[PDB]
Amino acid sequence: MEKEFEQIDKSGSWAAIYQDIRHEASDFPCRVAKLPKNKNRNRYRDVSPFDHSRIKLHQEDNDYINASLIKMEEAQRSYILTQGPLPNTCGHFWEMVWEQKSRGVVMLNRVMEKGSLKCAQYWPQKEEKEMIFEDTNLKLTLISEDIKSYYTVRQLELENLTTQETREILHFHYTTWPDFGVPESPASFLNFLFKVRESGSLSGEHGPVVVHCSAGIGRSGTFCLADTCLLLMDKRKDPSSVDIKKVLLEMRKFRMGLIQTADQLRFSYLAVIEGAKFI
Ligand SMILES: [Cl-]
Ligand SMILES: [Cl-]
Ligand SMILES: [Cl-]
Ligand SMILES: [Cl-]
Repeated sequence: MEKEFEQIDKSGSWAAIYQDIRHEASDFPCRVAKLPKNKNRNRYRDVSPFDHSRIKLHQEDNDYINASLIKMEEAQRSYILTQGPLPNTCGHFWEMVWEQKSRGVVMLNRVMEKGSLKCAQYWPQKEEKEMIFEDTNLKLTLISEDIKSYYTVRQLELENLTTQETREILHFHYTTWPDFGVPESPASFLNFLFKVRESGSLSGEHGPVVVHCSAGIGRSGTFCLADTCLLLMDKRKDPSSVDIKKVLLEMRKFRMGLIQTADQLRFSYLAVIEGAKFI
């Protein structure tokens, strides 16, 4: 892989490899996402979950949320990739976390970037100002947060107000992705991924981790792609048999558009190459 990377870099053919992925990517129907009644549940009209892999909400109301289950069979990991919640879908977002039994939420954007809103403020910033989602009957309380220079980990308490059951949700927030482009070095991003892993949030004991950025396909795709490739490299007898392009095309059977630019593709390669050396 590190030779294929150096050759793609020497040849300058990241854009070509990336356009090949786009051309080969699966196309499945997104009928439900495009229903008129779901217009205000989609942050971007061009980014929709496929019907076959969308997450369905369970309460007696519209079951639609812009979220997809990515189930990587060989790597034996699942992820939920979703858009940054909208002001009217934060209750649905936490309903999904509850119903899918997720332990961790991975956020790869700041709520505002370059002075534009990428995502609703869907968790409480102050302990004493908890959030109640009256539509889905959930309460969300900030218990503590561990703010580091490049990411923050928050301990949130999510309470189902119907049953009074509570769960601890870990919010892993990568706060330093650049305004433009991708990180120059994958070190921070890998350290962040390894902290999510260390938490147990990605274990099969829990529901799938919920990963989002603004549309839930670009930075989020890099996170899940890197994580899955690194899993495959540990499992296979020949770890250089792991073909990142093939893994990405497999992930794109579950959600469209994962990895949004040739720079993100190169970054994913770089993260996998560097992450494998660490492990
Ligand atoms: Cl933020
Ligand atoms: Cl792991
Ligand atoms: Cl492969
Ligand atoms: Cl695309």
